[PDB]
Amino acid sequence: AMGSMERASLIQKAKLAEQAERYEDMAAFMKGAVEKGEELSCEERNLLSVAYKNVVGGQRAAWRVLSSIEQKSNGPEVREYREKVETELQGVCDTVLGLLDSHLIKEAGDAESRVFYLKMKGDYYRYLAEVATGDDKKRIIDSARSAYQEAMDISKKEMPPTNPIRLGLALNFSVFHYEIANSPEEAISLAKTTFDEAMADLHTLSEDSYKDSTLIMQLLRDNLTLWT
Amino acid sequence: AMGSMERASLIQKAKLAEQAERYEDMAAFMKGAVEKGEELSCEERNLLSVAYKNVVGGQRAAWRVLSSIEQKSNGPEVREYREKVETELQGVCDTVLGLLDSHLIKEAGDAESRVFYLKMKGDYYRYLAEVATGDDKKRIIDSARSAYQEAMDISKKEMPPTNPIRLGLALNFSVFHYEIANSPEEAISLAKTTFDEAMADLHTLSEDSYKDSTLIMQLLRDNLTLWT
Ligand SMILES: O=C(COc1ccccc1P(=O)(O)O)NC1CCCC1
Ligand SMILES: O=C(COc1ccccc1P(=O)(O)O)NC1CCCC1
Ligand SMILES: [Cl-]
Ligand SMILES: [Cl-]
Ligand SMILES: [Cl-]
Ligand SMILES: [Cl-]
Ligand SMILES: [Mg+2]
Ligand SMILES: [Mg+2]
Ligand SMILES: [Mg+2]
Ligand SMILES: [Mg+2]
Ligand SMILES: [Mg+2]
Ligand SMILES: [Mg+2]
Repeated sequence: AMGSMERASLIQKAKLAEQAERYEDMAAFMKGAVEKGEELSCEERNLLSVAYKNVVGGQRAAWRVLSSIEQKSNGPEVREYREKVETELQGVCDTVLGLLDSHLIKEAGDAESRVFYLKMKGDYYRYLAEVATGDDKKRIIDSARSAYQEAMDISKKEMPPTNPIRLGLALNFSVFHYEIANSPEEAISLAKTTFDEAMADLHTLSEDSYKDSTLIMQLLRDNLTLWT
Repeated sequence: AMGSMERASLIQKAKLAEQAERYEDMAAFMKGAVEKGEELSCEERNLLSVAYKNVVGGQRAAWRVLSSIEQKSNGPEVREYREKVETELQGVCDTVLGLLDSHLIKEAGDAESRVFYLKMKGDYYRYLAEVATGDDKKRIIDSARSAYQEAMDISKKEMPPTNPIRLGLALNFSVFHYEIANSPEEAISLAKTTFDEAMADLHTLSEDSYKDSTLIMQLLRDNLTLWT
């Protein structure tokens, strides 16, 4: 439905939708921009991520409310409406994963783009895993694992320990270990080593870069405090 | 799309969508319930109102952001995206007005239902008026006026001065006068007389009714403080 709109106009409208807190519109404009086929700049990658994290964040918060109500109840209505929300959440994750596979990851050659998109791949498989059951579910968990692992391998080779994309990746992979993979010790180890290696590299930063890095380090510390 | 779902299941799902903060779903379930053709109870009227006030409230807040950006700018993108949001807001107002006209108002014989639906009619024409221009716009303003006036006439004959529906009607009609009809003195007069007549009737109330009435009287007082 965005095929007839100029790429620059889709980007400009995504930014207006962000100001208006219209995140579903923002996601649809950024999906349109990706579908133009050109690589995304740093700023555009951030627009894409913000738009979908807000859309899926609303769906996840709703699904958690409904799942809690369903668990306490255990007619068909609660299950049906939790399934409705679940299906819509899955469809949003599948859309994001399709954009990453067609063809954002394969054209991303710089570390900062490749790590960003592989982190997104891990996050959206993780959202799929939160609602998955059984052993359809093992393969989804392993997909999230695999994407985070490839992102971490590149990040450790190509980026300084304070780079905010590297930090947010390690933060989200630590959440994956703690919440999805039932590996709280791996979560804690990863958040601690990430925090300590970043601390040791802060001295290399400008005031503004120091502010960006320490903000994410505080999120690692907030987790370690919840987890220990 | 809700034609195949039982009325009671639509009501139960509206309440679940409210807990999940899923207001578009809540509105669609309550539209489905109205379209079953049976009158709505007090609780169901409140579900219908909450659902649409939240949906349209999001659209109005967005439209105001975009309109402000558009005014400061004065390419086509800001106008186009403000028009998109405006059209969707109009469609939601038209849907609510259609439910009221087909056939909620005509079957509402008790004062509490009739006043509730005529207040809603005033509110949704008022939302249409906020975005309207010119003299297509005069007839919309007069439609909001007419609906509020009929509701006020019934409320004053049939309900005590502290009834919360009567109070919320007078509150919203005072907002109409101040914001839409360029009649700040009529706004202030109405909010003051409404406040003073309610104060004099508080002594007749239970503790719980007193809490419900004074909450809305505080909204009248907050307006009078903004306006004087
Ligand atoms: O409260 C949180 C905190 O989640 C995170 C904290 C640190 C890194 C990543 C997450 P994510 O699970 O991706 O939102 N997330 C809520 C957002 C919607 C449902 C869960
Ligand atoms: O800030 C308000 C206060 O509005 C009212 C105050 C008292 C009575 C009725 C209203 P309404 O204009 O119906 O939201 N409304 C914002 C909700 C979305 C855009 C405007
Ligand atoms: Cl459902
Ligand atoms: Cl490449
Ligand atoms: Cl548009
Ligand atoms: Cl009647
Ligand atoms: Mg072009
Ligand atoms: Mg399912
Ligand atoms: Mg490339
Ligand atoms: Mg039936
Ligand atoms: Mg228009
Ligand atoms: Mg009747």
